[PDB]
Amino acid sequence: TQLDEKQHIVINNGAEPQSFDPHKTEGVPESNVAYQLLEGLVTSDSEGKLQPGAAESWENTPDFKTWTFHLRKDAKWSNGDPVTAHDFVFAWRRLVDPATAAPYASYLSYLQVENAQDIIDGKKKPAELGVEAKDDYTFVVHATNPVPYAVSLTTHQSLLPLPQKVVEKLGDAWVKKENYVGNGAYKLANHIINEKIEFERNPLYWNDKETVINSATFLAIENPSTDVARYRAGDLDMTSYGLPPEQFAKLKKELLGEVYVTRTLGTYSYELNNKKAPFDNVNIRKALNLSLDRNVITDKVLGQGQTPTYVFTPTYIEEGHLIQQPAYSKEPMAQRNEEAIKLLEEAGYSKANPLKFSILYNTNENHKKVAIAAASMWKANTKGLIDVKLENQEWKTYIDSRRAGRYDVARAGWHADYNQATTFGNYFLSNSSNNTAKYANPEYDKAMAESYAATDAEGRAKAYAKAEEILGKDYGIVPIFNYVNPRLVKPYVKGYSGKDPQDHIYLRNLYIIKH
Repeated sequence: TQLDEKQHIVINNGAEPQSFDPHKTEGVPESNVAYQLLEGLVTSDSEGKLQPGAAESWENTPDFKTWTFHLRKDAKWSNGDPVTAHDFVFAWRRLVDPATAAPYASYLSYLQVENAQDIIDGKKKPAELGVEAKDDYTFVVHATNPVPYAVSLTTHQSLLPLPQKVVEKLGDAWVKKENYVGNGAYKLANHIINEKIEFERNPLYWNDKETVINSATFLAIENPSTDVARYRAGDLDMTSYGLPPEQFAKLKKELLGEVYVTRTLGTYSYELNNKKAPFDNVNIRKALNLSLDRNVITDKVLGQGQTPTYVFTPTYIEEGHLIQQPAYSKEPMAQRNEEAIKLLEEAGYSKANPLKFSILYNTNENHKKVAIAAASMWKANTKGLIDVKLENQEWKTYIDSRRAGRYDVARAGWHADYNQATTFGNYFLSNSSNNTAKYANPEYDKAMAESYAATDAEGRAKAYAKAEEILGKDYGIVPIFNYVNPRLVKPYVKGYSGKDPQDHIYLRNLYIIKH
């Protein structure tokens, strides 16, 4: 039973992306697009395992501080310019240049690249970053501490190279469909805002000979019910990674074989704005954590396999085993609620004068459902001391508000950028460009800093447990659950495994079968 003649595929990408410039974004819809059009030093297969990308080989010194990548001598951007180490140097410098204002600027600081933090903090020029083109096809990364998991970091959207010649000549107009040049398996055929992105084969991709899918469309359907309806109508082949909890038990039995649920390294949270009154009060942040019943959300609201959590890092992640769930999470709800009430009353709330705020979330009926549940539990568990409004915003507008800090409480999902605990731990550093909570605690920073010169797993895992303990005591955010990624995938679509813990979809890993 063979390959189809056609090889077209339609996939829900869930929202209109903020941008196709991998230095201007931090979201999953954006990265999904970037990963089709560009390819970093290394990439991954259907199960998250690492394989050669722009680098055909690489090595490290025994101290894990020097990483040397050998680029393909004949590889070309999609316009035919050579892909060189200079492109990687150019791009990684741009990531950290403060003038670029990248949300992921801090990513190279996570990798411990020499001078990355100082460049971000404005103390050194971008050109002083500890990466170099030793020649045109040798890119070398120099780190100040050992980073044995460094190769796996290089897969991230923020470390994608850019076509220097083009970006320098065209400025940020480079991102327009008419000018976009890239080195991934696909190239932009069309972009209609709030409707579709169309991809076509990049025949100058080094590995075009292995790409099967010829064209693809990304839809931007925000609501999972609409997603499922289109799928059933046969107008899309894979949903995005949310499904209606109402239809879910049915879909599983009726579309047996088509329902995938990947266990992913992700945490769903309500992020509290730690520098806006009244969430700058730890007592109030503690009350909210105490009075929210996680099992209500994972069991009655969703019921898809999501598991309740009271910490940020998924504990099943590599080197997360020592992370402990906090003690309040084991007390009866009635005792937790009594304590919450006490705290809110001590802070001057009553039924007549309750704690009023809004939950900001991106338009999406599953998030709305969780927001209603949370608002509901918060009013009732505190006997009227909390009163929550809901503020849905479009994806781009929601991302913009979180980043500008124009919010009280915001829905937040963090998905691992690499399968090692620090991809979470690093989020909450005072100076992390990713930290839209504005959580800042010198002792957290110190705990994470001292993980970075531990020379075995155990030592690192202890630091992460301490960091997670400090963030927990500060009640910096409201963690809720660890993700499963429920998706519907047509039976004629192959190459999607359901075993990738970052649940990436690379069009080059798929193919359509006949019969």
